Amino acid sequence: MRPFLIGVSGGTASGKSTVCEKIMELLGQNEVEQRQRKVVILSQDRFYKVLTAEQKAKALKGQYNFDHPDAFDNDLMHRTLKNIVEGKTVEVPTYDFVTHSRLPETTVVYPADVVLFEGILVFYSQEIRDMFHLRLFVDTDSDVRLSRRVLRDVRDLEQILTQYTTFVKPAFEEFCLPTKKYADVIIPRGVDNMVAINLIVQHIQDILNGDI
Amino acid sequence: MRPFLIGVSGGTASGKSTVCEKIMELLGQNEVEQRQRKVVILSQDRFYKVLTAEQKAKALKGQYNFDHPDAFDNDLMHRTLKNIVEGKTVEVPTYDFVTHSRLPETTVVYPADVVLFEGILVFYSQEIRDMFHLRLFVDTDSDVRLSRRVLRDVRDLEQILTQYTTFVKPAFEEFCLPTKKYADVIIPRGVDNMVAINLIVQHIQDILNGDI
Amino acid sequence: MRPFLIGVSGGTASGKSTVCEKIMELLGQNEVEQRQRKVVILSQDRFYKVLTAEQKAKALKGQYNFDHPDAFDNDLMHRTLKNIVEGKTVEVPTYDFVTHSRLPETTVVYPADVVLFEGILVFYSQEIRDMFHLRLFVDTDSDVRLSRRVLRDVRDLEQILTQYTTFVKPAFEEFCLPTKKYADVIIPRGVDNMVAINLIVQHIQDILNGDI
Amino acid sequence: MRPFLIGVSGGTASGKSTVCEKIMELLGQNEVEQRQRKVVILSQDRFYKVLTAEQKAKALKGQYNFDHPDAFDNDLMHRTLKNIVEGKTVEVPTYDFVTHSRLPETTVVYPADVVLFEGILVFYSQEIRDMFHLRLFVDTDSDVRLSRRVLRDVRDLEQILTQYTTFVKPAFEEFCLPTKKYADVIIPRGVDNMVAINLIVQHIQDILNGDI
Repeated sequence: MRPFLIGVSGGTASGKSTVCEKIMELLGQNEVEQRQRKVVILSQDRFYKVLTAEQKAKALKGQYNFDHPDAFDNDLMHRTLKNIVEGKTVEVPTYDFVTHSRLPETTVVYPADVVLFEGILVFYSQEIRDMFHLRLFVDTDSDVRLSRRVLRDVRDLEQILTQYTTFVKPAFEEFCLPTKKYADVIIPRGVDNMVAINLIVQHIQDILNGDI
Repeated sequence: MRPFLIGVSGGTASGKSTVCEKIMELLGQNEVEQRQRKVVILSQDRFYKVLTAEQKAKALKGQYNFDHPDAFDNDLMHRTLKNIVEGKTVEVPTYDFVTHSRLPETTVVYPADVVLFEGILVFYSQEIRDMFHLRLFVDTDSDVRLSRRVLRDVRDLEQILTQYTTFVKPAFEEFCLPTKKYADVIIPRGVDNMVAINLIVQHIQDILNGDI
Repeated sequence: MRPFLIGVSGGTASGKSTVCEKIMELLGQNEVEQRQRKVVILSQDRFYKVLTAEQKAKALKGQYNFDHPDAFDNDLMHRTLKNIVEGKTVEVPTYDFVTHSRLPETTVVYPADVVLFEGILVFYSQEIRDMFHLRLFVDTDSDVRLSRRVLRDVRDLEQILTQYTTFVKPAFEEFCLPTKKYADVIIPRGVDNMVAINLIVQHIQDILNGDI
Repeated sequence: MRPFLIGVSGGTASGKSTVCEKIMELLGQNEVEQRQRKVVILSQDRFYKVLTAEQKAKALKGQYNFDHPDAFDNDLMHRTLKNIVEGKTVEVPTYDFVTHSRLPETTVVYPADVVLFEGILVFYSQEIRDMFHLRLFVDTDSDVRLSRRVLRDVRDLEQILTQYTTFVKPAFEEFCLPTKKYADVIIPRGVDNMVAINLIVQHIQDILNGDI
């Protein structure tokens, strides 16, 4: 099928996104302007909702759940994917993590042969789930993920930790972890796993070469 | 590298062996006489030791641990593999599960392009472990495995259960499960996972076609 | 508070019920006619619903889920407990596992000082959950539970296994296991754990002696 | 038996130590000079070895494993306990976490009726293990523990995380977690679990009152 949709899920900082980046790099695709690419990465976090005045006020005081499925603009996500699958050019938002808002300009995604769709909840809903030709889950222990997440989020410590305890952990466990059962292939660790990456890279090259 | 060695581990009745059989079937290799095959399956259980008179007497009374690494003739296993890797013809034993002994005649394995080596402990020792180009682990919950194992072993129930409680479970947990960390790719469920099988089958076909 | 309600949960064959029986035995209460008892055991499985003609027909063909919360007459359970708590005499059904029906005669439970309420789902609903002064969870691995369950259920093997795979396992994981988080005290293994039993038995004796 | 030895284990920041402190507080024992106490807390971390010049140099550069059983002066620990059990006054070291050394002055522990012995590895060796009348394990998820540990250790972030990834996590999993199987009673969460604490506090009061 064209485009071939590969779903990649896992907890935040599992390596789901490092793996996709690594795949693009090894394919040489990251050295090519967006419009000329045959392989594309799509993150679920581009589809976070624009917050209302008061959801925003909850977010500053660390009391808004970004790991609940309702945190995502699912309708937009689904229609975007449904257009990618139909082989069309789509416009895609950019999300500002600091200003919990969606940026003025959109990103243009031209038809690809392969789409890497990554995110914490890309297997949650059956509509999206059934769109994948291959479903990957990057399985990394929570304590390891929290250390990467913590390191990445220092760029306040206490509120990072409080928010993870109250919201991220419970929601990962209720919504994200149960979706592991849909994975075709489980990739442990993340970008460390070069043999796993190469297996997927080789599969993608067969698709691009037309060896299937 | 030639032969390409794929290690497949997991608990007993995980699907590690159903997956290998499925791979051979889809490749068409199971419809070919042993000597003409390019892809071969090798089970670790061909390398169980011949029991002494009294280890045998323990086995009838269900008191012998077949899931401990010492249950395996490791020296023979290692030399056999070391010869397969060197591209040589090897002789391989057949083990009789009922008579806890090794059968009169050996099986001849001719040089293959791909070797699927499956077993509960094929990642336990570093010598063997480092020989694999690809390491797979078929991850299936213990309760599910025990039901398949139980069904397969009825062909006495109470002693099956007692032996699993005393010996199989503890040894799986101490020796086999910790080796999951060496897996490149984790395959959940078993033969149900057609997408996983096909991914590996495609990789093997690239090797046989010389697309790598 | 009088009666003191102790909830004991865990998977089927975890030991939740062996532990309660052991507690009664050590207290000497099992050598006393029902009406004279100060400590009583109440099983959730007395509260299974009477099946309709066609739910019954599903049950014979092994296609009815006895591990779903809807399998239980929750209203009856809740009112019964709400009366026990109010210090009243209650009538309680007996369930026939073979004929998937409720027996002609009820059992009379007279006011107790302590009630041991055991079952797979006694922490599922908040109404019941909040009634417990002490919440125990007997945590035993699924493979171990399945072996006891299998042994107990032979008194057909293949259908036991099929039903456990299709219905018991999924429902234990979705409904029962998540309720572990409500446990005050986790008791590993079951009746093997004499130190745990004795701790609870001593606590119960303090209540009966009026040392609290 | 007098003294009654209660072992409390769990990962670092599990709550094993908050629970003991809470027990002392509720008993009123923390408002009593050391020498007059009937209940005492003993931490395994008082028994860390004095480092050699070069183990110390490894520690500053974050390359020394404080979670390995060899990190502990086991001989001293064992003899100290063996004297406590024999109802004798013992001297006990104080460890300086910053200067990875043992402080000039020792602490005097007078005979107690109850000893709470807490630490990551107090169930590791059978000699010590068999000395406990009651074995508790405070079970708290690694990600939760790491957040408390991280917060407590800021008083450098990157090296805390690197050291936890390289040394703490692997050693917790290899040495500490497997000892959970020896626990009589598992206490989830930590100090949040007031019902669990009170159960143990009541048991201790029965011992002190001579109700057993």
